[PDB]
Amino acid sequence: GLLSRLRKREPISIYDKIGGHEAIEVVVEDFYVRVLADDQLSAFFSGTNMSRLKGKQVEFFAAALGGPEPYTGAPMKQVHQGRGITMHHFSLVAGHLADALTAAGVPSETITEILGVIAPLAVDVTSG
Ligand code: HEM
Ligand SMILES: [C-]#N
Ligand SMILES: [K+]
Repeated sequence: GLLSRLRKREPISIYDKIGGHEAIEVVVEDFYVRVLADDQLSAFFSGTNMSRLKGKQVEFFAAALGGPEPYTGAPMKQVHQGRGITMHHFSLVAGHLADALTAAGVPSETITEILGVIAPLAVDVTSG
């Protein structure tokens, strides 16, 4: 946990400083409300079991931000390859992430830091 990490003088992860697991869960849920309501992205998830996806994304996002969560899903590149996702789509998604983190009360600078962790992933997500 955060305490035990501080006991070992490690630095505080983004995970810990946005509020940890409960925070990830709040964010991911608002995230998907947003995406699924955007007709520019909606259809990417037409054939998707969202309940499953959401459990997966909570683990992946939590781990990406330094949390102790296991990721039990598939590799990003295998998942996203073939799905015709462009940098345009990726950016729209990142915008919904940023809005969800704003809605939850996370400081702008920290949101920018989080995008700095996620953006690189575009290499694996996008078709290009
Ligand atoms: C870099 C940001 C993103 C991350 C971290 C991410 C992460 C994930 C994860 C963890 C899964 C579940 C993998 C599994 O089932 O084992 C997933 C699947 C999926 N992602 Fe992403 N994703 C990102 C961006 C996007 C974008 C931009 C789109 C489309 C606009 C997208 C569309 C999808 C779809 C349709 C699936 C699941 C297909 C299905 O099984 O129904 N993702 N992604
Ligand atoms: C990908 N959600
Ligand atoms: K695929």
